[PDB]
Amino acid sequence: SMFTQRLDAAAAAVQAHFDKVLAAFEPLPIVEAMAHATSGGKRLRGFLVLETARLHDIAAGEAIWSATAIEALHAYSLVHDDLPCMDNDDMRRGQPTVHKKWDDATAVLAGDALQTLAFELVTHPGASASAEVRADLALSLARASGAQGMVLGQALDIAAETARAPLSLDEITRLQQGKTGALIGWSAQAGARLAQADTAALKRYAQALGLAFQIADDILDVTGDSAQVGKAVGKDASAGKATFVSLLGLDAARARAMSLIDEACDSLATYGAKADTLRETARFVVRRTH
Amino acid sequence: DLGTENLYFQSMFTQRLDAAAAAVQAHFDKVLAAFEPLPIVEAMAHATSGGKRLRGFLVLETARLHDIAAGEAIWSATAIEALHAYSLVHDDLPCMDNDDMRRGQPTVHKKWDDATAVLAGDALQTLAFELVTHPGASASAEVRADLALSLARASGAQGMVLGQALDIAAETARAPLSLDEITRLQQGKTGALIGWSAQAGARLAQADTAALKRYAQALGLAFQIADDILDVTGDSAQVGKAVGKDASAGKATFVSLLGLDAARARAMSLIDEACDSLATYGAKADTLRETARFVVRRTH
Ligand SMILES: C=C(C)CCOP(=O)(O)OP(=O)(O)O
Ligand SMILES: C=C(C)CCOP(=O)(O)OP(=O)(O)O
Ligand SMILES: C=C(C)CCOP(=O)(O)OP(=O)(O)O
Ligand SMILES: C=C(C)CCOP(=O)(O)OP(=O)(O)O
Ligand SMILES: [Ca+2]
Ligand SMILES: [Ca+2]
Ligand SMILES: [Ca+2]
Ligand SMILES: [Ca+2]
Ligand SMILES: [Ca+2]
Ligand SMILES: [Ca+2]
Repeated sequence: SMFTQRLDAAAAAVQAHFDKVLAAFEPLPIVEAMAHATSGGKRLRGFLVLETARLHDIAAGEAIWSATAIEALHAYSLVHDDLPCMDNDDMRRGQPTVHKKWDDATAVLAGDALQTLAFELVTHPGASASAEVRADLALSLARASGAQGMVLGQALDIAAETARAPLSLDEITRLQQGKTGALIGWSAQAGARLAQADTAALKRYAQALGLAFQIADDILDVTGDSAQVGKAVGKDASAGKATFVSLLGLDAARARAMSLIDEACDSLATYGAKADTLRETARFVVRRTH
Repeated sequence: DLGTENLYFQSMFTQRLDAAAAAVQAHFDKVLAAFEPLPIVEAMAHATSGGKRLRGFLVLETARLHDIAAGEAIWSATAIEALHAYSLVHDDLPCMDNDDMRRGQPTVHKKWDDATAVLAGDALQTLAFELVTHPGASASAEVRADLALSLARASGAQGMVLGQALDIAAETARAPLSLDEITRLQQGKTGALIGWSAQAGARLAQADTAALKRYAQALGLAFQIADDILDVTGDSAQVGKAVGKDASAGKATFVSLLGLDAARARAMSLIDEACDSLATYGAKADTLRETARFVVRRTH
C-alpha cells in the first residue's frame, strides 16, 4: 500500500519534471516526439533513483534530476530499438511508436536528443551541490549506456539474431547484463553515488534485480496480453531468440526469478528496514503484469 | 592532392594541425581498444577515423592559449570529435541525407548495415560524454561537469539536433529560406559544436569565454559558407563525399541565396571578424587566426 503510493507519486514527479524541462524547448515535431517517448512507463528506473536517494538521505528535489535523466536515457534506447531497422515495433506503452506517428528521421533525432537530455539532466547543478557527484553520475551513466553497457547489450542481441547455434545460458546472461542490467544498475547505485557512499550493496542488489526483471520481461513475451503490456507479445519466438524461458522453460524461469528476489533482498541487509521499499520493488519486478 | 601546399599556411599552424590529428586518432585508438571486437565497435572506429579535426584542434589550441596541458585537453578534443562523428553517422543514414561515402570511405550503413549505423552513432554520442567527464579531462570536477552540461546544450534539441530538425523541415518543403533563416539554422546545425570547441580552452581554465564565443560565431558561419561552396564547386575526390547535393534536395544555402561570389566575399569578411575577436589575446592567438583563414581556403 505504501509501496504502491510511492511508485505512483514517483511516476507523477518524473512526468512533471519532463513537462517542465521539455516546455523550455521549441514547439517542433522532434520535441513533441521527445515528450511522446518519455510519457508513460512504469518508471522503474526513475523510482530506483528516487528510492535509493531516499535511502541515503538525499533530498527528493535533487534526486529528481537523476531520476528523470535515467528515464530520458531509457526512453531514447526504446525509440531506437523500435525502429524498422531494429526490432520494428508499431506500439510501445499502448501508443504508436515515434517512427509510426511521425517518421524514421524524427525517431532517430528524437532518440538522439533524449540521450543528450539525459546528460544535461545529471550535470545540471540541481542534481547535486557537489560537482564531484555530478561528474561521477555522468561518467558512470556514459559507461552504463555506451558500447560497454546498454549498446553492447544491443549489439550482442543483434549478433544472436543470426548466430549459427542458439545461445547458452551464460551467453544470454552476459547479454542481459548489458542490455537491461546496466541501466538498472546505474539507477540503483544512484542514491549511493549521490551521497558519495559505498555502492557495493546496491550493485549486488541490482545485479539480481536486473536478471529477475529480464526473466519477467521474457515471461511477459510468452504469457502476457499486449493490451496490458502495451507492446506486441510473441516476438521472441518469431525471431528464434534464446531467452530465459526458451532455455529454462517457464516453471524453472519463474522459480529462478523468485530465487533472485531473495538474493536481491539479502543484498540489502546492511541497510535494515530503511530498504524495505527496495525489497518490495524486487517483488514487484517479478509479480508485475506489464 | 588536396592543394594544401599551394595555400602556404603558416608553419606552426600546419605542424600543430598535423600533431592534433595524430593525437586525436591515437586517443580514439587507446580508448576504443578497451571495447569488445564487435561490428558496432569496428564501426565506431571507422566513423571516427579521418577528418580534418577542426573541432578537436580548436579545443587543443584554445587550451594552449590558456596554458592548459595537452594531456588534459586531449580528452575534450576527442570528445567533440566523437560527438561530431556520431552526428555524421546519423546524418548519412538512408532516412536522413542518404550518403554512401564520407571522408573518402563507405559510410557505416553501407559497410555494415543501418542498425549498426544507428547503434554506433548512439555509442559515439555516449563516448563523447565519457571522455569529457573522465578524470583525465580536468583536475576540477566543476570543470568536467560544466564541460558536459555545455556539451549537452550544444548538442541536443536546443543546438545541433535543433539545427538538424530545422534542416529536415526546410528540405521537405523545398522551402525558400531567407538569409536570417539560413543563419539561424546554421547556428544550431554547425555553429553550436564549433562554439563548444572554441570555448573549451577557456572553460578548462575557468576563464572568460566571451572572446572565444565571438570568434567561434564568425568562424562557424565562415566554415558553413565554405562547406556550401564545396557542395557547388568541389570535387568529390578531395572532399570525400558527394557534391551537388544541396540543389537536388531543395536546400537553400548561403550559396543558393547569395551566389558564389557574394558567399565567398561574406566568408572573407567573416575571417576578418573572427581575427578581430581575438585581439584581446594578442599574438598568442596567431594559430587561431590562421585557423580562420584555413576554414575558408581549404579544399576539403
Ligand atoms: C529493457 C527493457 C526490457 C525495455 C522495457 O523496459 P520496461 O518494461 O521497464 O519499460 P517501461 O516501463 O519504461 O515502458
Ligand atoms: C535496451 C533495450 C531497448 C532493451 C530492449 O529489450 P527488448 O527488445 O526485450 O525490450 P522490449 O522491446 O521487449 O520492451
Ligand atoms: C558540419 C558539417 C558541415 C559536417 C562536416 O564537417 P567537416 O567538414 O568538419 O568534416 P570532417 O573534417 O570531420 O570530415
Ligand atoms: C549536424 C550535422 C550532421 C551537419 C550536417 O550538415 P551537412 O549535411 O551540410 O554536412 P555534410 O553532409 O554536407 O558534410
Ligand atoms: Ca525490442
Ligand atoms: Ca532486439
Ligand atoms: Ca522483451
Ligand atoms: Ca549531410
Ligand atoms: Ca540535411
Ligand atoms: Ca554540406
